[PDB]
Amino acid sequence: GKRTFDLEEKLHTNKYNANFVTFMEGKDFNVEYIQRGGLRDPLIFKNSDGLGIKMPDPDFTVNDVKMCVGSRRMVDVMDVNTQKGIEMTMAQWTRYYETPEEEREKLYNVISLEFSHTRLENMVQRPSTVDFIDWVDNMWPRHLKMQYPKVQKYCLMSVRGCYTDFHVDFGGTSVWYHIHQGGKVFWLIPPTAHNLELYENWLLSGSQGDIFLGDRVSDCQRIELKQGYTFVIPSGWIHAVYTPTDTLVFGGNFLHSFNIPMQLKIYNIEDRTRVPNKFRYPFYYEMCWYVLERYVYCITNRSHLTKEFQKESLSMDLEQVHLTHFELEGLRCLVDKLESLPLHKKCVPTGIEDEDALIADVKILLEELANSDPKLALTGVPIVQWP
Ligand SMILES: [Fe+2]
Repeated sequence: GKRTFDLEEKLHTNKYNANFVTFMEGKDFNVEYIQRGGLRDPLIFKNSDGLGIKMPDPDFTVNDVKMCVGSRRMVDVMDVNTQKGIEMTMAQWTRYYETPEEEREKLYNVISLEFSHTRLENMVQRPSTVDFIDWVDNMWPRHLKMQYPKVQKYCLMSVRGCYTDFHVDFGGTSVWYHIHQGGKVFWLIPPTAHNLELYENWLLSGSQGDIFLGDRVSDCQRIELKQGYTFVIPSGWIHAVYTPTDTLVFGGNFLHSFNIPMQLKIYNIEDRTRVPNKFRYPFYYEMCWYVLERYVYCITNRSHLTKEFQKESLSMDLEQVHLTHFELEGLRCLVDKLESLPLHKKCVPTGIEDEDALIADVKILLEELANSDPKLALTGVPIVQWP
């Protein structure tokens, strides 16, 4: 939007004083933290230290991006004055970023450039903790990485003045954010049963653009991200973003096993809200089956993939257990969800032999481990390791 309500007011009134964001040191961001909290709090690290992140040399610019992914390359740009207008490439767009503000004709924003394809990849690496819990590196069969939700690394490039209205990222994913150059202002809203309600009825009634959802909730936090900060958003959070100055950001969306109920909670919103099967998370329910099969294999040492995939996994490798309540309830959710899908679209992936045997093997594993000691679960390392 930015239509009816004064965004300018929303930016300076000092009233979105909620205290949701937790400030901490990257060293403190280990897997145990996740098992202890379930990545339920948005995090803001000021020093990239301790996070195991790697980013280009600070002077890196927009074209240094468009050189790498090269010009003539089509990019999904959109005029933040309505929607969609992806009629341009890196060539045509770096020629816009450097266009002095006043001359600047339209208002553009590029929030969806996922470069993992391009060389830039081994030039930009996310915090190692995220490499431990990510459902792609650790869940999806390795030899397949389209056929692997290529939605890990992203390059955000915004121009002073753009505003992305309130939304919850796709597939109930979490997201890490590193402002390389510039700054961003966020409006954080918690995925309270109540807020998620208001949020859906808002997506239905039209997202009016006349209502600033931030004012609709009892408490909301407007935070400011500076150059150097790393920002972690947990699944489900409803946020809105505004760019005070031309910025360059590097981040990515991931799924993990400690907040499954919320992730699914969001898919169903995306379902009821008839979201276009375009912006849907790639192979969602298919990733789910691999999740179960990894859990049942890492714990029961009973493989449920096919012989073929089993060989592939073994070849590549050669080149009791106490769960948190988070995973236990989460597994319970994947099981009920998958079981409630009409037979035709249960989206059983390709590497899985018998599905029902799996589900049965999980209902059994979910009852045997029903009593896990929260203390003992805190192993410091995810049980699903070695994709
Ligand atoms: Fe977002």
